[PDB]
Amino acid sequence: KKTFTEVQTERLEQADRSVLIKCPSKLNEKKLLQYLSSHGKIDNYFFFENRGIHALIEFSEKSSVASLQAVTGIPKAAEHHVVPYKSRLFTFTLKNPGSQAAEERPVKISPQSHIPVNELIPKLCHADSISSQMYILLNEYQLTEENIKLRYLACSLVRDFARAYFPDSTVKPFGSSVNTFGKLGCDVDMFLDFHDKGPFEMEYQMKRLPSERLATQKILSIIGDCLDNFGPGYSSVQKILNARCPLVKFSHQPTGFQCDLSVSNSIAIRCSELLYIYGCLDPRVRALVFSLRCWARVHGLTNSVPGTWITNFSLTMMIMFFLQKRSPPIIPTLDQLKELADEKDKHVIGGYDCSFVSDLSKIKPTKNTETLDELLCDFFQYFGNFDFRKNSLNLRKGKEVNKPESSPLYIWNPFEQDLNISKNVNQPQLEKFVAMARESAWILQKEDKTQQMINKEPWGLAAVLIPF
Amino acid sequence: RKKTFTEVQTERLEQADRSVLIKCPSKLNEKKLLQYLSSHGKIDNYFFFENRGIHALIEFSEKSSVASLQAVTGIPKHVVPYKSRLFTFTLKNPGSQAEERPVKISPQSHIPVNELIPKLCHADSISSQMYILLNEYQLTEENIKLRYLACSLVRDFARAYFPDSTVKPFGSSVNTFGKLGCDVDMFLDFHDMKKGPFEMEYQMKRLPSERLATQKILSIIGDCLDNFGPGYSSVQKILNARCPLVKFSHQPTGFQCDLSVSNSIAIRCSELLYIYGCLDPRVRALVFSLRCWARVHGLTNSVPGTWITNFSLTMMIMFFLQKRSPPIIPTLDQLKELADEKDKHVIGGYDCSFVSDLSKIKPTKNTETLDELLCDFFQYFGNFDFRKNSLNLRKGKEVNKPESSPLYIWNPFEQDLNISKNVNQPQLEKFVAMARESAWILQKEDKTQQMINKEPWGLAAVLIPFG
Ligand SMILES: Nc1ccn([C@@H]2O[C@H](COP(=O)(O)OP(=O)(O)OP(=O)(O)O)[C@@H](O)[C@H]2O)c(=O)n1
Ligand SMILES: Nc1ccn([C@@H]2O[C@H](COP(=O)(O)OP(=O)(O)OP(=O)(O)O)[C@@H](O)[C@H]2O)c(=O)n1
Ligand SMILES: [Mg+2]
Ligand SMILES: [Mg+2]
Repeated sequence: KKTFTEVQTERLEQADRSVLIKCPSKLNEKKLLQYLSSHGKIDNYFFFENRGIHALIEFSEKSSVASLQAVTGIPKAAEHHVVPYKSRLFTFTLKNPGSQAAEERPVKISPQSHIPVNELIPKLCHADSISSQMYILLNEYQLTEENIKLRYLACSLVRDFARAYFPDSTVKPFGSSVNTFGKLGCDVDMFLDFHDKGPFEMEYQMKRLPSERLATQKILSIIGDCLDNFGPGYSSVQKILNARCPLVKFSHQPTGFQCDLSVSNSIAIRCSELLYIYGCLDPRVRALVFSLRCWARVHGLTNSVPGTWITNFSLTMMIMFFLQKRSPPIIPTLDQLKELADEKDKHVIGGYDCSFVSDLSKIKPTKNTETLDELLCDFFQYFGNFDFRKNSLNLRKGKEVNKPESSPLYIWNPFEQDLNISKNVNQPQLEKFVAMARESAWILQKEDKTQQMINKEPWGLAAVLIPF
Repeated sequence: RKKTFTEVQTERLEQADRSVLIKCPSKLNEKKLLQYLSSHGKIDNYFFFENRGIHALIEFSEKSSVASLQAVTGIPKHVVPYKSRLFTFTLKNPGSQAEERPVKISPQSHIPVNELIPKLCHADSISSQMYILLNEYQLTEENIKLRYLACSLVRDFARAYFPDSTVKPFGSSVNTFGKLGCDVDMFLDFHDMKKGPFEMEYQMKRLPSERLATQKILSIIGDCLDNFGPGYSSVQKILNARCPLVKFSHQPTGFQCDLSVSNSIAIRCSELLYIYGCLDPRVRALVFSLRCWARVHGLTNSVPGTWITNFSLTMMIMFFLQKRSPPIIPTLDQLKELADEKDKHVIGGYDCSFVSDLSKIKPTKNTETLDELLCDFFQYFGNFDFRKNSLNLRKGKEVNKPESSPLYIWNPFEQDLNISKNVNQPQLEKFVAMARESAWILQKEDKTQQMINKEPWGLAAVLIPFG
């Protein structure tokens, strides 16, 4: 019965006691771990390729990090010419390169990126059914245990800067990184949450802060500067402080992730939890999202830069809606969750009741037995013939409703009164989605699967994951 | 039996290390406060001073007493929750007390010049006058403790990002020539069987120079002082100067400060000047009075420019004292010869070695009174040939000028560096004029008759403007 909030805490606690070691060219796995173990017990570890062999070490005790740091030196080779900020990024070399005294064995490399689309298409064609195809993609794309540990670590490193002056700060991931829908190679979205008996009243002297937004801008501005200059391995630091939600984008060389740092927004975190739930409730949920996400990227309906396009988040929200409207529903409405919540799970933010259940056992498993074969096609059919001018998507009620605005695509932000999450989406783009969906359905409906396999040509999911 | 500069520094820092600052209540009971505080630990020293309210410095005998006190201190229930050694004490029930006896206030600034002039006139001889000024101006024990503390706080603050930092004062603050109200010059310095088969080290960015890193470290610390650190204002990032710098005002101790990254050449100066000042009271006496003289006659200025700097002026005075018969202080080379391998320091190519122990130096036989030395100083430099000669403190001799600057003073720890390169002809000439006027007055003045008149005499006669 592991709640999102539970899982997050354990993950953070583990990344908290983890480090990164750039390995020697000729690496002896055993001698390394044997050595390191001297500083403390090791719960987990793995190796990955990134401009050389790096290795993530997760000690059982946080004290092991101090222990290891205690015997780590500053590069005297390059001595006064560096910024002497110490963190958990280490570089190991052999004292005596000519004292190599055991058999060189290779090391297992955990992959941190997924295969390209073109490499995937063949594998999909050799599958049996569509269900299989979708589940292949899912597996080939989803985040690995190692990848996750690596994401949480990246957050943990960024935190360490914040604590300098807000000891109680936390850097926590949200979005795809933690909501079960993360594909390999995605960005790590980080939220900085910073504040959280004599005859005398004795008090610390402490410098006052400005307004929420103005302080936010300054804290991020300074952290940004530190990432850049105390580093190491932070590049393309981009201070985008003036947006609706102040932001620092940056590229982290050691973990390979590009990242987005912003100050805690508890509305966005509740989304990520809600999506965490849905994803956990049924594998069909995840399967669909991943495939339809890929579909969208393939047909240029989505884009890595913001704009008039649909965002994966909105698209994900549309999919959740779709799954709410099954007979019977595959996932419950948000209100159905709110009803099952106890006082423990009561959260009310910015006026609006963002309450819903945390324990998954409280929810009744779905009776629905639809295969993905159907759900994939039905999705295209459903939205292909959806009346976007007359209707909007409400995930609280799980019903089509009247539009409180005159935007082309309106999706009810579930944790705000009166907010369109697809407000950015224009008519031209929406129309292309509908076209692409209607083409996609038509193909799936009127295609000869058995005969396409025989011809070696694409079919099912593959037929809609190639451009038209 | 005296102690090395390096010794004294360490003991001072160690004491400031276990000290805090308490903003006191309006109605303050000295006894109840100390009685209370003593519960957390034994108290070696303490004092009170006025600065936008009554503040108090408490030096515990144990560093553990600071933790003890912090353990019962709350956050003001907004703010940047950086916890340090700045506390604010108030009464639970203000209006049920009555309690306030007065308190003794250690003064952190010296009296103005105009208040000093009378006191100087009522003295007996010039020696006395110079020693009065010295005392009225020099740093008090309390003031010093307060300076070291200021450094200690910045260290703790720096340690937030660089756990292995030290912040150490240099310059007038520690070289024995500090007058009250002067800036605290801080140097940020970084300093810290093998079991395995690996050489393990940190991943850190390679920057082209030491200078470029220095600029970034200070830039970021500066920003933090400004936005996070308590009681830091007027932060001025002056990163591009010869020695990158952050100036800032520390409200609690009242000091304006100057943060820079450790420069070991500047520290050796401070030690050298520490030595000279310690060797003889005449040394200090002279410097303080002539420093004041210069300020009075606008030969020096608080902003940089074509003026002479107190440092250069101090260097000229040291030179003057080297050229006595017999010398009052030894040359720098005379010190270098008395240094052991223990005191060998060689930085940036140049041998900056000299003795640390003062007993190794033979006490000066010279017995000249200040009466003479003050006048002689004006005479000496009044008739000095600045166009043909330069001041070398290593040799203690006038030498040919390696450049064609008007006033050339050999930087003792560098190669071909003029410390008074900034000084132009017009300004130099005004110094010489002022010196020659100053000497003439002292030489041809009727001391006894000026006292009878009530008008100024001796040091006072040269510490009033010539309008
Ligand atoms: N209009 C929006 C957009 C985003 N968010 C929140 O901010 C997060 C960050 O956005 P994004 O990174 O696009 O979400 P991901 O699901 O991480 O998308 P992707 O798979 O493309 O990384 C979202 O997850 C969501 O919780 C929101 O509340 N309202
Ligand atoms: N041309 C110069 C100027 C300054 N310094 C060094 O910078 C240090 C600090 O400079 P400053 O604070 O100006 O010296 P103080 O004697 O502290 O000046 P003041 O009496 O005005 O406080 C000095 O110890 C000196 O070694 C130097 O080496 N060469
Ligand atoms: Mg993202
Ligand atoms: Mg100074």
